[PDB]
Amino acid sequence: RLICINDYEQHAKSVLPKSIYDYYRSGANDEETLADNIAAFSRWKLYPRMLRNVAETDLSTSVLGQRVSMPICVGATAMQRMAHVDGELATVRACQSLGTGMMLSSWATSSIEEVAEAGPEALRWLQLYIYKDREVTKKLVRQAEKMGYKAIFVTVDTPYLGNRLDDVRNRFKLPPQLRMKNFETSTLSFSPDSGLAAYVAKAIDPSISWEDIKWLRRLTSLPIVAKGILRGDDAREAVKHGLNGILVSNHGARQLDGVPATIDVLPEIVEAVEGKVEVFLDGGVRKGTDVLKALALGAKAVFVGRPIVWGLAFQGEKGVQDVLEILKEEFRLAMALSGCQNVKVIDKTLVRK
Ligand SMILES: Cc1cc2nc3c(=O)[nH]c(=O)nc-3n(C[C@H](O)[C@H](O)[C@H](O)COP(=O)(O)O)c2cc1C
Ligand SMILES: CC(C)NCc1ccc(N(C)C)cc1
Repeated sequence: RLICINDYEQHAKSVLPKSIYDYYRSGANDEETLADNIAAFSRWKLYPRMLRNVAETDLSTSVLGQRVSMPICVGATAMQRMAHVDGELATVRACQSLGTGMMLSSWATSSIEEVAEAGPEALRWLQLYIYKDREVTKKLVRQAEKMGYKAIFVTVDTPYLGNRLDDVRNRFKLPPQLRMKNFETSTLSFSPDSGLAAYVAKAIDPSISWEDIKWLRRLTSLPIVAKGILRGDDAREAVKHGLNGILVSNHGARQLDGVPATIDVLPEIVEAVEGKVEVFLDGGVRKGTDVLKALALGAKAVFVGRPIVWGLAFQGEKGVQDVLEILKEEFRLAMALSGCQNVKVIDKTLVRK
């Protein structure tokens, strides 16, 4: 049956209710950047070296000082219990099995504590939204620290929600038995136009600024990664504020439509930070060769969003494990066929635009 990431999406479309599949699939507006996140990878061509001895390929690397089995990590995707009853618990168990890390959404259908209990040995990070209520925001950070999470990925591209047309058409909301489990009140738990757009407008602070990054940097000694940066000047500002990484992201093409593909902006950002912090990528990673191209252009690791959700939709924990194993094996093969024994030898001469 399912032997590549595209097969998992096709299966997910066949089993999920329309409103759920559309929520997960959609980009903003006419979905120009959604298509380009994928198309852009195809424009970057590979220039493989032959005869390098690839009998012993080592995929391991490190993200913010923590070892991982491969440069392929799970990105934050909200509300995973819509895809499968075990949701984020399934995801974290699969990450533990694989030896990779999970970035947990602030809008998860499982709590910070529940996910740490299901994956005590898993490498786990918190994706943070800055809520108008700074006490809510502080509580999330404190829980993450108490529960053994190793970094904060602060989302900086979402002062408001992007306009995802199908969610407005479907009047997207959570199924009746589910909530955003990090919150106590009806409104902040998203108790069931787009419901989610209205939730953001009520809960999330559109005023946030670099001053808020200064606040967050004072709040926690955890490593902090700015997630959603697309400009070199903003990446330099993040470094100036004492942040510890940049996740080059257009939010899965769900925020501002018509921004570049992340693989296309990656080189400018890598150049801008001058080696001072790790740079990561997400957006459009579906194949081992996508991972290889991102590393050749300077990314330390990539994050996957939608493929994880499609794994859940097929078979819960087993489906997420399968998706991650597919990506791992495609990446090993790509490294081998390119002449790369390890991630340290994946260099810029492997790619040209
Ligand atoms: C269904 C879905 C839900 C998402 N939820 C969140 C979220 O809660 N927090 C966040 O910072 N980003 C969120 N994102 C953005 C993802 O972290 C990531 O940037 C994106 O999924 C990467 O692109 P990909 O799906 O092509 O792999 C979401 C993306 C999707 C598709
Ligand atoms: C690997 C596991 C997820 N089983 C499904 C499966 C996935 C990929 C492949 N290969 C040979 C391309 C074979 C089988």
